[PDB]
Amino acid sequence: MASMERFLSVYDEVQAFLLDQLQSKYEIDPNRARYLRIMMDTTCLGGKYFRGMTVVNVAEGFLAVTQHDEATKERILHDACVGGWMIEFLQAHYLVEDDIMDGSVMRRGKPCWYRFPGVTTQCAINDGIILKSWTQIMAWHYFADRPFLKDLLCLFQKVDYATAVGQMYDVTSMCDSNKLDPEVAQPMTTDFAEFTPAIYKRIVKYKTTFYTYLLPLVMGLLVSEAAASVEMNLVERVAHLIGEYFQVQDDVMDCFTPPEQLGKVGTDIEDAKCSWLAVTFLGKANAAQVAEFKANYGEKDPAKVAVVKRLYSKANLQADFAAYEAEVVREVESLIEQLKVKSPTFAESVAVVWEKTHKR
Amino acid sequence: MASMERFLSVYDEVQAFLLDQLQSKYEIDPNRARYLRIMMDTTCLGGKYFRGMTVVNVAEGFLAVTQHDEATKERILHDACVGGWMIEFLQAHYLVEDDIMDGSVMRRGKPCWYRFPGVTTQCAINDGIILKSWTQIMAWHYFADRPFLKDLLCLFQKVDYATAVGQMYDVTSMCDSNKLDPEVAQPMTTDFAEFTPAIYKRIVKYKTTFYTYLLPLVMGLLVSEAAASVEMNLVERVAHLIGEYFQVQDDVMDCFTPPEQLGKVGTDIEDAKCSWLAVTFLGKANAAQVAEFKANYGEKDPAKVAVVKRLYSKANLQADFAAYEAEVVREVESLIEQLKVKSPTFAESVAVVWEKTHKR
Ligand SMILES: NC(=O)c1ccc(NC(=O)[C@@H]2CCCO2)cc1
Ligand SMILES: NC(=O)c1ccc(NC(=O)[C@@H]2CCCO2)cc1
Ligand SMILES: NC(=O)c1ccc(NC(=O)[C@@H]2CCCO2)cc1
Ligand SMILES: NC(=O)c1ccc(NC(=O)[C@@H]2CCCO2)cc1
Ligand SMILES: [Zn+2]
Ligand SMILES: [Zn+2]
Repeated sequence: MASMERFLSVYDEVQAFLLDQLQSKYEIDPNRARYLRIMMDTTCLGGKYFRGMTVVNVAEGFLAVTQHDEATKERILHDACVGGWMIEFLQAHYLVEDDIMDGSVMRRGKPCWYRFPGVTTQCAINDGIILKSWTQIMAWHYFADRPFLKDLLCLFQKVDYATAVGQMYDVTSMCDSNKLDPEVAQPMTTDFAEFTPAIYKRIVKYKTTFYTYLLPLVMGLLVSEAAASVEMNLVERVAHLIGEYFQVQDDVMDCFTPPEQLGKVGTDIEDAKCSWLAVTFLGKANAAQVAEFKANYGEKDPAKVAVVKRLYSKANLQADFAAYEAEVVREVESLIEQLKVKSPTFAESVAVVWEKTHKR
Repeated sequence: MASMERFLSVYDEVQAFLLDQLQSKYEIDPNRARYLRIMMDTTCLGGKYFRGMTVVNVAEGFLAVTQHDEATKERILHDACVGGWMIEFLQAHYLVEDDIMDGSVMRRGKPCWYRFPGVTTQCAINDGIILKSWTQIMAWHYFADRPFLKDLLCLFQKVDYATAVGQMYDVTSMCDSNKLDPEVAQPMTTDFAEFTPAIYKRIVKYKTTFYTYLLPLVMGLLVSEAAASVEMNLVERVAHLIGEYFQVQDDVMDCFTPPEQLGKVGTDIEDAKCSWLAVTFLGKANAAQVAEFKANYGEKDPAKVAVVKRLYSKANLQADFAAYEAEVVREVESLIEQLKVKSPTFAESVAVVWEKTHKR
């Protein structure tokens, strides 16, 4: 039994639990059960499952070094799978709602869930709500008698909140802070003064890193009852750093990876996003180049999108990416070394996370 | 110190806690804090606060009969206020998202939050997410060391999920069940076969009654450590029944209360909602009347809305409302009598809830 095979098997089991519960306790009818099954599948499956499988991988590294009865090892792996699904369903929730919020068209060779003919925004907003409620139902059912229930729910809660805060930072990142005002329609910045490395960092740290790196790592510790094998400030530092590095590749790919090759036509430029490319370009451009950027950024007009795309090529942003990458490698290695002091095993799992981020 | 005065004072305190936490732990800037303060105010204030004040009222009925130190009485009232705010913020969350989902224009003498100029749907979806995350932050902070933390979070979780399920039942109530299919755009029913008292009941029970009646009642018990003063199956039965009766008045008002007098132009007819009026009309109409209903319902065309409005008047729906009301009075009195066996005090609080629903 490979890890992935176990993880996918547990999806069937959770799906059955949730659907059967809807029938026995929520008076659901079969057609609505079927609608929700389809919703779940469509939104929760696809890709590599780095997030969920990280929880499994962390727990398996502790299983290798820790004495347990076989039935305990099974229970720990089952808990890691359920906790990894809780993170995948949280990712579903985000994606569903973010797609609606941003007017996205495609995700994973498919219409964004809201664009399905028999879905609509009216239903999809609520479907995304359901996705996140399911995470809670899973935790309370599978982890009812577990000693880590409280800590897990508290952590999940804090990660979710960070993530929502991050979405707000992301969707407001093209406005001037001093002009945010519910009463006044928001103009795009003209100075780009808030396109800085520190503001960019704040966006990415909240929007992505808590749920993509910190949560899978700490959930793997909690289901292993191993949170005292580690210095949590180290776990936070390394998660946030790897997560930022991940998002700097994403930002670079939103612009430069061909559309079918990426699965979604990129719109960061036309959305005036505070991307790594824009911030880094503004960090090195001359006066005439800054003025040229201001004249073209944040416009749906493809010819102006192409101008921004050109200034990024003239500016040799690959040099800055390589230099950033080399610093993140130093720093991530340093963190891993510090994590070995208390736990070689957990340090190794972090090393695997990093390899999966970097080499990919 | 009146109860309402205490309840409103605690809003200031929670608001300060949440905003200060955003600054000290989430790197928020002042303008974004201000945006979120405004959001909170706009979405969480207004009206009578029946839901939040029910928690306070239930706890005050137990305080009257239970021996405690003064500092305990204060702590219990403070917990009841915080728990009542958790319910008001859950109501905020619903309203924000439901308004977006349904394309509503007005709420409480104001544009629906999403329609504010500097809000937009792109931000308001996430703002509604934040509203519900705040409920959790409040519980974990104010109730950290409380014996009822677990039970409260579990109850809140189950109520939230019921409510989301209910929204799905509501938004799909004009489709035929056998034709729900994410792949196929959903036609309005032509037979109206699912406009029955039992299907109507299922909608209202999930969509409204768990969060509006069951949650405030059980939260008042939990913060009072009094959940063994009561037979919970009775609390459920009475909550669901009063809640349904509430929603049958709402349904009647969506059609018949003038727009400024109601605060929002009603659209149940044009939305083809499974309302009490439609179900009850179909329950007594003759053949020609049913055919006339089918020809006019669920159309934005005001002249057809007026036809439906006319058939409802010809059909003397007030007779059915009075008869329904008289049965609910019997049944609610019966429940209250049964609740007195274990708790006169809690039975009285239920009697007040009922008076506030019925007489109003
Ligand atoms: N077409 C869609 O609306 C849609 C496609 C994919 C996702 N999610 C994912 O890609 C990751 C992988 C599993 C968890 O979320 C969500 C929605
Ligand atoms: N790094 C940045 O995000 C940033 C820094 C400076 C500028 N603009 C200028 O350097 C000139 C001087 C006045 C007008 O534009 C814009 C952005
Ligand atoms: N204009 C709006 O968008 C808006 C107005 C009112 C509400 N909420 C309420 O009326 C109840 C009362 C407090 C909790 O929810 C939400 C939004
Ligand atoms: N109570 C209902 O919701 C309901 C029951 C019956 C009908 N239609 C009919 O009675 C005739 C007989 C065949 C065509 O229409 C519609 C609705
Ligand atoms: Zn987005
Ligand atoms: Zn609605």
